[PDB]
Amino acid sequence: ASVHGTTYELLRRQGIDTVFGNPGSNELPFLKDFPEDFRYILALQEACVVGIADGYAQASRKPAFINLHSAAGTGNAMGALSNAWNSHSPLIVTAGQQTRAMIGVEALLTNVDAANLPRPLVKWSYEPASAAEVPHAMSRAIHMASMAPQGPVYLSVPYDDWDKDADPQSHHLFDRHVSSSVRLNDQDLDILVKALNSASNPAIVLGPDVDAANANADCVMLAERLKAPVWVAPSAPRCPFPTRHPCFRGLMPAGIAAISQLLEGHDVVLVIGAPVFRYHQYDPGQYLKPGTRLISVTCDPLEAARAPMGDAIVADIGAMASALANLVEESSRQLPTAAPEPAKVDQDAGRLHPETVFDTLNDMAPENAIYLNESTSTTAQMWQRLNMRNPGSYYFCAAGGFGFALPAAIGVQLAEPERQVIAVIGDGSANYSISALWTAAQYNIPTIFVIMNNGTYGALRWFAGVLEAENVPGLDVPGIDFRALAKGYGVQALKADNLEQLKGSLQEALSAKGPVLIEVSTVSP
Amino acid sequence: ASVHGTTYELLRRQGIDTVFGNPGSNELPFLKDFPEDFRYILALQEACVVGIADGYAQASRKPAFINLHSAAGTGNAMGALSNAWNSHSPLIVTAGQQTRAMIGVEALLTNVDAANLPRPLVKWSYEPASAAEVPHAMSRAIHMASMAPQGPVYLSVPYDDWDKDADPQSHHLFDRHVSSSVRLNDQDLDILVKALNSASNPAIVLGPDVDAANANADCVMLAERLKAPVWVAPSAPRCPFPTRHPCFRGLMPAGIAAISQLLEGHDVVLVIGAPVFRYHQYDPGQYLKPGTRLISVTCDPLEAARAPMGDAIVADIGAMASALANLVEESSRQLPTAAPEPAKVDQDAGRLHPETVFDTLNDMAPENAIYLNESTSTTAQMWQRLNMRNPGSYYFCAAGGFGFALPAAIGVQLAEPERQVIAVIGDGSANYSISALWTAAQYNIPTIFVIMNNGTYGALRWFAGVLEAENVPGLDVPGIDFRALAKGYGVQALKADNLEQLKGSLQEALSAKGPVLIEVSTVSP
Amino acid sequence: ASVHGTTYELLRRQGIDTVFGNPGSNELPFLKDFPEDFRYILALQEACVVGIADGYAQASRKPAFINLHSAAGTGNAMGALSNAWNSHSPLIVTAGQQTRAMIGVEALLTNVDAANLPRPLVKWSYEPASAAEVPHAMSRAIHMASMAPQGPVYLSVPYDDWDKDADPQSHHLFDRHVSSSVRLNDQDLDILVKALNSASNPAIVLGPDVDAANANADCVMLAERLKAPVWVAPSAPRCPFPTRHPCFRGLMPAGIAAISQLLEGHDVVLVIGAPVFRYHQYDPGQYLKPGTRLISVTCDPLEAARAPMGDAIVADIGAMASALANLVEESSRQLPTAAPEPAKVDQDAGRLHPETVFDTLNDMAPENAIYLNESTSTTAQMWQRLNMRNPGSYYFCAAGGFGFALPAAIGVQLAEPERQVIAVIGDGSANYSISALWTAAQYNIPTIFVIMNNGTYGALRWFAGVLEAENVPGLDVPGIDFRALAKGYGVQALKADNLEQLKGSLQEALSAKGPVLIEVSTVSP
Ligand SMILES: Cc1ncc(Cn2c(C)c(CCOP(=O)(O)OP(=O)(O)O)sc2=O)c(N)n1
Ligand SMILES: Cc1ncc(Cn2c(C)c(CCOP(=O)(O)OP(=O)(O)O)sc2=O)c(N)n1
Ligand SMILES: Cc1ncc(Cn2c(C)c(CCOP(=O)(O)OP(=O)(O)O)sc2=O)c(N)n1
Ligand SMILES: [Ca+2]
Ligand SMILES: [Ca+2]
Ligand SMILES: [Ca+2]
Ligand SMILES: [Ca+2]
Ligand SMILES: [Ca+2]
Ligand SMILES: [Ca+2]
Ligand code: NA
Ligand code: NA
Repeated sequence: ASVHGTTYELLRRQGIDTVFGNPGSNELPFLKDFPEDFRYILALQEACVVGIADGYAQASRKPAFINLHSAAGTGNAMGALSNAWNSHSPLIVTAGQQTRAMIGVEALLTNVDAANLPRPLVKWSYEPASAAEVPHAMSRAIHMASMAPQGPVYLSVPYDDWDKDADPQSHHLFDRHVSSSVRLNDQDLDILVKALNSASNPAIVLGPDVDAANANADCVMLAERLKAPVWVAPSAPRCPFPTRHPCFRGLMPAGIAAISQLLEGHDVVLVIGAPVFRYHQYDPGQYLKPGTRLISVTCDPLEAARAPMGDAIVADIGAMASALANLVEESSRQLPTAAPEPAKVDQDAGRLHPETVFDTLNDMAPENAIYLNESTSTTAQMWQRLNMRNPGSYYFCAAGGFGFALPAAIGVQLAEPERQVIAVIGDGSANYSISALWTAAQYNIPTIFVIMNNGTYGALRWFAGVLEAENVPGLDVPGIDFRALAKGYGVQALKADNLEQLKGSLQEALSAKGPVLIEVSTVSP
Repeated sequence: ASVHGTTYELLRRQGIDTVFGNPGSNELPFLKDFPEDFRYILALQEACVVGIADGYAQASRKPAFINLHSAAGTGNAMGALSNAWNSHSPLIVTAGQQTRAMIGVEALLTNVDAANLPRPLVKWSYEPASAAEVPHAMSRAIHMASMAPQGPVYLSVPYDDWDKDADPQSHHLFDRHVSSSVRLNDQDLDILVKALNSASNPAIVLGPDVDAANANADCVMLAERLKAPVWVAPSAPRCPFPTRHPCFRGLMPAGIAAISQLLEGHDVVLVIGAPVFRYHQYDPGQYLKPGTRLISVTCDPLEAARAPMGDAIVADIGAMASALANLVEESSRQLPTAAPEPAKVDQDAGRLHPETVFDTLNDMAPENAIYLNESTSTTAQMWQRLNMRNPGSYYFCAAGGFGFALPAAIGVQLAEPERQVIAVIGDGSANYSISALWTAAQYNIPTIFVIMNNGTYGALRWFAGVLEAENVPGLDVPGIDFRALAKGYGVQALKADNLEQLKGSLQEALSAKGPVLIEVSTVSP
Repeated sequence: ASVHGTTYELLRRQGIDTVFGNPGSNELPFLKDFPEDFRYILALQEACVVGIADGYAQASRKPAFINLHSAAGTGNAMGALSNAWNSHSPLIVTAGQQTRAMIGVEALLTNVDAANLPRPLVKWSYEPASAAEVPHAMSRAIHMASMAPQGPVYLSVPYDDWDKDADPQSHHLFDRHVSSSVRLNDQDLDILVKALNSASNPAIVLGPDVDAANANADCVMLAERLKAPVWVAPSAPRCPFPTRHPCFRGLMPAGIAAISQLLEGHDVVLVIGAPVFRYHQYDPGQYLKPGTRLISVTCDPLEAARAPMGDAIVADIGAMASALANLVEESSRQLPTAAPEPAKVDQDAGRLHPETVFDTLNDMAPENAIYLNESTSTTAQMWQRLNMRNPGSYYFCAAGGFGFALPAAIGVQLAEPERQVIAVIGDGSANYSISALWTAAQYNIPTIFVIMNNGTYGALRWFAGVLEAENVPGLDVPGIDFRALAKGYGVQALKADNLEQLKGSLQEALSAKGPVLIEVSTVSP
């Protein structure tokens, strides 16, 4: 067998059947004779390729396979990899290298010192020392991406390797099973359970690795047993809990003092599947108030090490959530009361308040919709106003890097063809990965894109207000016609300048048979 | 003084007056109180920011200053940095970091292990250990970018540093002059000169560092004195010689065997300002044929080290070209004869041959036009058909990474407001950095963008033919309306489906007062 | 030809004829069939291997070739590489890697991520992608080490590569000449010369790259023409000037304020071949006083970039010193007066003051002796008391890393067989690389080792005094019998407990036919 044939066999035997890519010449020897049972999903720029693959991996809860062109293609994807690192996304990033015979001279398209390029944003990065090593290196990539804590990995392959003879002993790679589905030992788990059972006023905080593990339902049972309020850890990349369940208390503010004040009076705070904590703003004060202790369950040693407070347990989130939910006592405390409905904000016949937009989306979207957020000045309102009952219903760029939601929404929609995906993206954010729209058109992936257009980088104008910072340049983005951009890439486009038009546009979009972009005129901050 | 005030003083004292950026919160403390004497040029995605700055630096022959947002913003620019590395572009890339007090916890927007992120594509990469060090670190960045061999550098700055007190001793940084304008010692230079004077059939090969040094005219005098043919080194990022001068012989093929065959019978080949050589295709054979020896003058130790043949001298290209041109004897050999005019290719009233496009551009454009190339299936024809008399008239992505020409053409046009810039970009390539169009519209930078639209990644379809590679996915890019994309970003748009329409569109574009995009329907390969 | 044969041919054609090594199994395929015209110099630990090679390279002014065993052997040498980086030592460090077929599985002795191991202490670090690339990679290593600024480089070679067929085109590597012997262009050089000619009270500061370039005599002529005092830049790794010449003013103190005070009243300070400056102690104040400006000539862009003050010129030190010395006017100012003789310190019949030791060495050693210093509490006295008339007469660990002088003194003695080498090493320092003594014995390299034994880490006890730091552990090193260690490794050993015994021991040592160690009982601080 060739390296080519052996590698595609390994991929299929490990469950991979789709290549997300933007091709180049170093990749043609890999892509030729592309197997009939594989899909190729083309995107026009590599941030888009990786964002699509990332949404696909996160929603499918399985690794996604990417093929990029040498250093420049890898480099174009490096912002996308920063988000994938923070979301623990299992991405296998392959890039084509020059033929081994011209690497030395640094021919055009040589990826110099290739493994260092995507560092520090990958779990593992490698270029094999010979063609026959390529299948083994691919095996390592697959498992490194897939083992907890999941994350992106990088493999560079000289283009001449694919046609070489494979090692016959590579067949031992095909069916390897590797598990990190582990939980705390019985003795220590019993100690934890008894601490939870004994708490007088426990609280639970959940992060994105709960949703990645599909541990959401177990966390609902855990919260119901403990009679405990549930918050989402700050800067949330995913939604780990039904947002209308009576225990739900919303998104935590991303500040040190704000969080300790919120947790005051809770004697034990159990954090599951989150860093402790992904703060953002400067908000100095106590990490925890006297009387509160914290216990973190994380899949990631790096999270456990850097927490400034609390105990930690490094284990699989699915296995730990299941065990805890089934072992704790049913507390005789009263179940927490559901949060009240959000108020309706006054809305005239002009530009839309974001609150109006989210209320209308919640009114009209299916109960199994999936939302993406890249409209950060409106995040709080979004979290208050969308009833997200099911797992896998929310994605936000985990490293704060824009250009995620537009392509990721296409990958999520590909992963979940029966769940309507609705990406809510600011006018500023929409530009970073605008060319991803073309992939939705070409493959008829029916994502809905809602562009919140207020002409400015509103979150930055707001932060400049906070700093009392005058004379900051570069905060306004006038003069973008998003309907024309959508037309450019073959996506049906609608505009909503008022509420009547928003309702009508959403009705059409929800009925449409392909992707749709709606440009919404929103109020300026 | 504050670190902020001291740093802007250093920048202005070192000749920097423009910031190319896409802002974020870690950057607001740097950007506030933005000085009245500085410009800020906003672009909507960081590959665009860096491409604009790169074109500006290359055309201006001076460093350009960039400000990006943390890891994700840096990462989005990493493909652009791969080109900047290969073109020796003097780019000072700054990125904002989290406040020092939350770096440890890895708050959102912390750039983890920041200096390793842009490696291996930068000459120097650093994060200072204290606020008061920032001006000194900035000084190091400026000089590292600017010293030969020029190249991109990276500086990460925690946002809390800017308001801190500066060291009063930082004033010694402001007026430092650093020179690398050096040439070979007299004794060895005399040996070189006598070898050139004694050659029976010398040839000259020029690379991009000639154009960067504005050594073009000196190289013309050198070639005239030696009576020597002049070629451009392969994979050319710049044009180092007048393309209708009698000594000019064109772009070298990017192959080992092809180059040695071309140089056969030349006893001494003098290469100036190029790697030896930036080959591309696989074309094995002799590096040089018997009877040819090679001497390379390069500004870059890395180029001198990796050449597989020849002697080398590591020195400034401007200083060496001037010295050689003024020291060599006037040979009594006959001056080389100019290459013949290109033939006119037959053209019907339908889709345009690329040869027709280039001939029409050459017929209509001003003699001081500046061209950019990101239409690689047509590169040979472009080099044959455009008379480029002046320095700074041609740019092509130096690492082969697409997404360069569209933004770079805007930066070049900003650098050279009296020279009409015309970017010739394939339909595939146009997408990578499409959002850069917005910057041309907003600042009214009157670049002309000629989109060569044949619906496919033509160079890859061609290479797949060469490999006899069947069943390669992802090679076609149908369904993009470039006029609508231009309208999306506020740029006047025209279409040319035939020659009559091409002439009319170019006439309008050349008369226009702002940027113009022309979508040309070109023949499919 | 094989890769083995081609590589040894390249080495010999490039002037390399000696391998400094400590062997292992990954190296046996390289070392077998060792060529008859090469020497192998064995040392027992890799810090010793590299230190010997470093002294050899520095004294010979040419690259030295090293062969180490995989990661552990490389790692053992990493402190030695820190000194080599700071001294600009041209060292070609090769390390054997596992066979390509087991690199993937990470067999024992695989050097994982090999090129990153010696970073950041090497100029270039690489592992080739195929066996046939090895000669080209070796060529790159040779030139990268040898081009200005010189420094250590690293090449990892899988052991199976050596027996493979070489590329016949590798012959073009054998005779490549690469020059960085460059100086400032005429116009700017004339500006510099006129600034020196116009100075009212110039000063000159010289660093180690002067001695590396053998620019010492040119700097003497320059100083005589300018009538200028000459100092050695702080933390000096080499001696760049005759220490009894009338212009000589000694070693600068390694402090910011101390240096600006020393330079006060000098209008132009010309620094040649040094960083600006290798300060050490904390001594805050002005970098320069009003009225002093600084001009630096350096071979190293990194030095030019980081200087906190002054102009800089990046060029070859040999070429620049020669040009300046021959172009400046003869000033009509009076030549500086020689420094006075050092005083004799009172010495009783007991333990030796260091001043007594240095005076006795100066009284007894040949005029062409070469000294090494790893007795840092006595550095000032050493520099005052040894008349060093000739180039190449002094070495001190350039990064402050102990374990340099003992092995380096053996390499220097190998490089300079007719110049008696005398290493003056503290009792603490002597231990770091003690096993290097064996190489002197085995190869009968007749270095003299003078161990200054006061039982303590005296410089640290002193610095703890400065900090008023109480209760510092680990500062005393009692209970070492250096005569027994010398006997252990086959080196003749003598003891000197008083001056009579010091004179007698030096008389014997200077007459001896092999290496000699003298343990001197020195006064405790
Ligand atoms: C890749 C990238 N570049 C820049 C930013 C910085 N950034 C930017 C540019 C913001 C403004 C986004 O504007 P928008 O129109 O998308 O949304 P709002 O108006 O709701 O802020 S908020 C913020 O952090 C970023 N997060 N990611
Ligand atoms: C960033 C990036 N990604 C992918 C490629 C690979 N690439 C691609 C995608 C080519 C096709 C370009 O198509 P085009 O329409 O711009 O021009 P042609 O039709 O003339 O080939 S040629 C080539 O090397 C690249 N060079 N740079
Ligand atoms: C490799 C290494 N480790 C530790 C040190 C630290 N060090 C040490 C250990 C000193 C004491 C040296 O003692 P000595 O006996 O050699 O000389 P003195 O008594 O003259 O200080 S001074 C100093 O910087 C060092 N420079 N290099
Ligand atoms: Ca409602
Ligand atoms: Ca906005
Ligand atoms: Ca014509
Ligand atoms: Ca095309
Ligand atoms: Ca004396
Ligand atoms: Ca001591
Ligand atoms: Na990197
Ligand atoms: Na290292």
